[PDB]
Amino acid sequence: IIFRLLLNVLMSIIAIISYQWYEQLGIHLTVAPFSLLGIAIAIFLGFRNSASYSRFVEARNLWGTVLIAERTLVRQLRNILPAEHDAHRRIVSYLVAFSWSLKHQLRKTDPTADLRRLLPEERVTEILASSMPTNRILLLAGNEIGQLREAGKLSDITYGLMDNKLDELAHVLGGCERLATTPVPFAYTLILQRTVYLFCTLLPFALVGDLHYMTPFVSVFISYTFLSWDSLAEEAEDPFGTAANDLPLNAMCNTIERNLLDMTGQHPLP
Amino acid sequence: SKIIFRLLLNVLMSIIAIISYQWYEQLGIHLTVAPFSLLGIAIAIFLGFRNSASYSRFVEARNLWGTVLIAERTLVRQLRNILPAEHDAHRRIVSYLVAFSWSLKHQLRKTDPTADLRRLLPEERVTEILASSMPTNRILLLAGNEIGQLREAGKLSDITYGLMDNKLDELAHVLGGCERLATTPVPFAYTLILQRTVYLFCTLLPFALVGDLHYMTPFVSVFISYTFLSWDSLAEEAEDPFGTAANDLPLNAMCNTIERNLLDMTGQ
Amino acid sequence: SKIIFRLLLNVLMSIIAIISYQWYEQLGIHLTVAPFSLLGIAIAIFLGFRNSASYSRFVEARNLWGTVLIAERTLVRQLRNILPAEHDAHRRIVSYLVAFSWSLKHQLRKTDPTADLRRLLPEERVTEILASSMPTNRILLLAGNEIGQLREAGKLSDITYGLMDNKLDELAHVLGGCERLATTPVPFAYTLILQRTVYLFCTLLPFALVGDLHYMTPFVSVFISYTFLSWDSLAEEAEDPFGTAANDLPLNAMCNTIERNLLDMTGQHP
Amino acid sequence: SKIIFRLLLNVLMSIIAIISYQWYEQLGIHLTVAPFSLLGIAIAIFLGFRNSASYSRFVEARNLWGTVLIAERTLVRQLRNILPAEHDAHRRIVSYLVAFSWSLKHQLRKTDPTADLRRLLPEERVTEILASSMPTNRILLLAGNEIGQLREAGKLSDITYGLMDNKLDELAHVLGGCERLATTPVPFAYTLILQRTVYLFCTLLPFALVGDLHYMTPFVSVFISYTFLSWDSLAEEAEDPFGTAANDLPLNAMCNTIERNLLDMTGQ
Amino acid sequence: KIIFRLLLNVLMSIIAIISYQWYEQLGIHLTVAPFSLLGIAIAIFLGFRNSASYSRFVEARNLWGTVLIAERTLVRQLRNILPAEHDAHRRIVSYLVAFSWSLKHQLRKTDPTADLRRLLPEERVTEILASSMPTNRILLLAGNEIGQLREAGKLSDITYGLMDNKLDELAHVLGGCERLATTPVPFAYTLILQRTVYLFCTLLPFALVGDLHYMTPFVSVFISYTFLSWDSLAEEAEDPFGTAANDLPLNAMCNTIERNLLDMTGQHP
Ligand SMILES: [Cl-]
Ligand SMILES: [Cl-]
Ligand SMILES: [Cl-]
Ligand SMILES: [Cl-]
Ligand SMILES: [Cl-]
Ligand SMILES: [Cl-]
Ligand SMILES: [Zn+2]
Ligand SMILES: [Zn+2]
Ligand SMILES: [Zn+2]
Ligand SMILES: [Zn+2]
Ligand SMILES: [Zn+2]
Ligand SMILES: [Zn+2]
Ligand SMILES: [Zn+2]
Ligand SMILES: [Zn+2]
Ligand SMILES: [Zn+2]
Ligand SMILES: [Zn+2]
Ligand SMILES: [Zn+2]
Ligand SMILES: [Zn+2]
Ligand SMILES: [Zn+2]
Ligand SMILES: [Zn+2]
Ligand SMILES: [Zn+2]
Ligand SMILES: [Zn+2]
Repeated sequence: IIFRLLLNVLMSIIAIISYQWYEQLGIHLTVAPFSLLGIAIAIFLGFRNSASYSRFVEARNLWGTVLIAERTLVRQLRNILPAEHDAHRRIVSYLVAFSWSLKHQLRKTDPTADLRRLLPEERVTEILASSMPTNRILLLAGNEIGQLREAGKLSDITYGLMDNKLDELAHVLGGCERLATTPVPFAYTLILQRTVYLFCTLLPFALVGDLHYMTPFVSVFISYTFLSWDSLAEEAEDPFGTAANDLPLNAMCNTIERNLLDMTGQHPLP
Repeated sequence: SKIIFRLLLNVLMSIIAIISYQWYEQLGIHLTVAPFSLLGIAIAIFLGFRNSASYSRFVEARNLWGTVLIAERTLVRQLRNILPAEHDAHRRIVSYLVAFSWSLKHQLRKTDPTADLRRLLPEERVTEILASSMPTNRILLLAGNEIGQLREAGKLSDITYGLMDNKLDELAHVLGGCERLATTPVPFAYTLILQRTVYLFCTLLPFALVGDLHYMTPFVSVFISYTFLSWDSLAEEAEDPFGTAANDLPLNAMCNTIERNLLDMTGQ
Repeated sequence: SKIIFRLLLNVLMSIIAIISYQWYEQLGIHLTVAPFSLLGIAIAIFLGFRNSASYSRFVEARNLWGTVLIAERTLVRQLRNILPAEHDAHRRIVSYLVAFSWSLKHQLRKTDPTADLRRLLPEERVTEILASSMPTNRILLLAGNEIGQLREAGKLSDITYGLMDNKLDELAHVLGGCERLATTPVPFAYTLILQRTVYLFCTLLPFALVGDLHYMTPFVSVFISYTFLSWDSLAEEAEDPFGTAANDLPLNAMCNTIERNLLDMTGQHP
Repeated sequence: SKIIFRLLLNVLMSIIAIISYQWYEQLGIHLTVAPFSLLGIAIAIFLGFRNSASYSRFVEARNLWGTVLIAERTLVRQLRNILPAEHDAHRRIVSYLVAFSWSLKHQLRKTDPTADLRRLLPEERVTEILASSMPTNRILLLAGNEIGQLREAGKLSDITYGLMDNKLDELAHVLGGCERLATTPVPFAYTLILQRTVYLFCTLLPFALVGDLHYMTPFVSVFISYTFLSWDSLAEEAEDPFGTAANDLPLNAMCNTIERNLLDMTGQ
Repeated sequence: KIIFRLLLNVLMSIIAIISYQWYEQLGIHLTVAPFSLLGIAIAIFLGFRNSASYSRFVEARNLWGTVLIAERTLVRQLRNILPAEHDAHRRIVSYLVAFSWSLKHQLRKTDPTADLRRLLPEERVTEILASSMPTNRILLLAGNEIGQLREAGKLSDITYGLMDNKLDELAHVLGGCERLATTPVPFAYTLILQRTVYLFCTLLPFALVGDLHYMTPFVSVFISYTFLSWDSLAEEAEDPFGTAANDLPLNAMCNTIERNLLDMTGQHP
């Protein structure tokens, strides 16, 4: 980031001394039209940055749903079938594996470490077999439910109550998948990314005729404004991906595991 | 790149502007940058709001197609958990659900669904479906039959029937949504007026920029016009989300992803 | 397009501006561009927000009308799947559902339903409907008794009676949605302040632009007029979306579509 | 219209500016338009956003009332379809539903409900309802009694008791909605700060404009002041949409339509 | 708070008035035109960023709305479905009310053991406190009262679910506030805009001084107030659960919820 700040000082220091030689040549740059170009570029940046934040908000929200759906899915099992702790333990395995599996999915990293830690090596094979493991896990979770229904422990009515929670989970898998694959640029945020770049360097060549030796000091401030806002938006265009923060996605998979363990009394120590 | 016509009609409107600056004061015409800043800022505000509407629309498209994937996934899944016996009923419903996705992509693209419909369904059904003045919506009706019969046959209760019915509702809203998108363009008025005044402005600009820049006019009267046109194209770039080229939604891609996800779920 | 009345009343105002510029420094009226530059930008900002708030009402109007097709489509579908036999009820229900679309088009346009209502229904009904304070609400109450009877008859169970009820809810939300949009104008004075102010700014702008551009004034003032004036009517056409203008919602097309859809092959299904 | 009380202050501020312009160098006060351009623009951006946030509150108000009408009609229609016999329950319920609408109107407007409540309810109820510090919550609670009775009568199944329960939910959210809107004002800073800045900016402006415009200052300076002052009172009017102003919500109108609607549905 | 900032700006104006004498004899110009540009840009960005903070504050205030609505109707469902079972009434209302109070605490990073022991037996208070999310646990315990009523045939699976859903709704509120709290907006939306509005505000006098001479301090302090007000109006609404006076009144909100849930269950506050 700081690289484009200092190509500017160079461009200013150039524009100061090279301001001499088009004295005789008749090619001038006022500030009046660059101020127009700038006020424009800043409107578009403000609108664009706005869409990026909205993209980030949807990711935060989607993940919060994982926590809620999983918490209330486990709560329904305890409230409805308070005895079936072998089932409780199994379903809580699948939910926790889904969180971890999804975080690994959006990050394009390996899930095998977290999966074997959580599920039997038949299942870990069936899940790593599938092209859609996160979906696969939800399918397996759904079996432990539908089985308690064959077994008669769940009625169609109380089966339905829990199924709606696997729905909430399924909309999240799709929800994040769509956020991740979709480039909100369509590589067209590479247009704005560069138009800001051009304007930001042509700026001293228009500012120098007003500010003399001040040109670098003011031409970098305007640049650090315009470049921050752009890169701060390009960041939130990809909120799971490589250009993102992992502390929340990891603290989130950790909280849900902690919450699900505490909810089935595997914590505290006996 | 119908854009790169007025990008270089500009350089030619910058040179008509340079060599005919001389005559200006004698004709009594002056072009100052001050009102073109006013105009351009008012255009740029309007362009900004208008792009926003267009992006919201593209998003809404990407979203609806996203829901086909969710609703059909969970619908297969519900069928597995609730009737794990009935793989006859599984492969039937899965083929309608796959057919729906493909029949919708065609309809939105105005292409012929008969190929895929026959790959996926018995000729009886392909006939039934294509008879309809609304075949995608019909495919849904046929999928709901397999569900309904299963209920008639006692295998689904009213409750579990309801659980799967709501998945056909989600799909039924995806159809209405795409139909509405493919037929309600952002009023031709919004797109015609803006596209007009952005053009008129971008070509009167070098006449007003010349007093301040002398020969520097093209290298800047273009850089300004690219910014105001790139932004008006990018809005027309996303007003056809169901097209078959460039930035338009990869409906063919998505349709496969659906078919693969859905066979993966049923061991095929 | 009474816009072109004033697009030219402005040319006659640019003209008054030019044949009074050479009594200027005599009458002592210094008049510059930079405060009208402020006035323009302030108006554009408020025109930008106002026009966006209009498109939203239009968008919402369009969406509600979409919901009619969806709710009515799957309402038919549920009858064809749950009571596939009862085609005498199928037709009774479809008849009402299409009365709804036409009736609501009339309600929102303030035209006489009686034509359409008779084309579609028995006359004992056409009277009872036209008898009612809210007719569209009454059509909806008749569609309910159709469902309600089938439930009493025992053909529909409580569950599957409920499944269809929700769809009449979906439609009662579309009713109130369009009343709210129609009977609620954009709060008053929003139009008077924002429409008074843009005319006035359009006809004073040449008086202060003439000093800078000289003759170019009618060209540049009419340009700025077409920009600020088309945008103010564009926002006004959208305020009323159930209107009869060409930019309004095509409600007769939409009701036809609904009708062709619910009678795909004369209400006949696979 | 204390805007016109404010607008004339500006025109006397303008004559003041004109007469006291000459002694400017004699005092050393240079005032250009350019920094007021920056400032005034910034005010417009903030006003734009601020005003926008208000129209939201107003719209949300409107929609909550919109749902009262929807929720109460379908609650009535569900009774006329599930229990077309039991008219004793229809009267008791429609009376309770229409009481709710009126109890809420009076609640939001801070007015005595006892007129409309007595007019629609028995006296053992009206005393116990006004007894409550939450009378509209109480009406809803009594409205659920009738439903729950019918279910314990066996005239409603749990399933059809369910279907109607969900409209009481719908109405219970409308309560909370309006209650939240009325108590929660937009942070008492958005309307306070911006009214200061607009007011003060309007006053100083002719002192920056007069150097340029001279005797013209009153005209240009009172125009610019009108634009800003008007766009600022719009957002003030919407701050409380449940008031009595001509530009607030017609709640008396709204509540009669609800009472005619539910009465025409019951043949009364 | 920002009243020192205004003052420091005056000093910077006064510094700039005295220091204008050495200007071109030190090699500098400063036009107003470039700062109108940068200044407008900052206003646009502040305009959007402010808009995002109002949204968080609206949603915080909104989620707390749903706490009341959900609990009021979970109570109404009990009364109307099981009017007899008034022991279930009191016990459920005690967890629902304790849920509110613990959520207030959770958000505020303060200790609920007081409010908890007021409301619930100690077997519960210890059980609740052992949890890494006591509000979750409280929901679990209010879930059993509903659940055991279903095992005793007093609630069918249908009417159980009716009330279960309100429990689900509350769980959404909980996850929602937890999400509004643990996620601040990208912290860059502060260091960027706070630096930039500050830096712009203390150099504006240096550039206005040519145009306005002595007039520089007033105009410069007006423009600085307008930018600095609109800046911090977004900082307040960034922790809407905090204890600042503009933050949400969670204690009043929490009482209205108790008052509401008692007024429904015969007992009088
Ligand atoms: Cl366990
Ligand atoms: Cl357990
Ligand atoms: Cl199969
Ligand atoms: Cl009656
Ligand atoms: Cl609720
Ligand atoms: Cl009746
Ligand atoms: Zn949920
Ligand atoms: Zn357990
Ligand atoms: Zn733990
Ligand atoms: Zn779903
Ligand atoms: Zn199978
Ligand atoms: Zn295309
Ligand atoms: Zn639907
Ligand atoms: Zn039929
Ligand atoms: Zn409803
Ligand atoms: Zn001239
Ligand atoms: Zn002339
Ligand atoms: Zn009746
Ligand atoms: Zn009687
Ligand atoms: Zn009284
Ligand atoms: Zn609720
Ligand atoms: Zn009780």
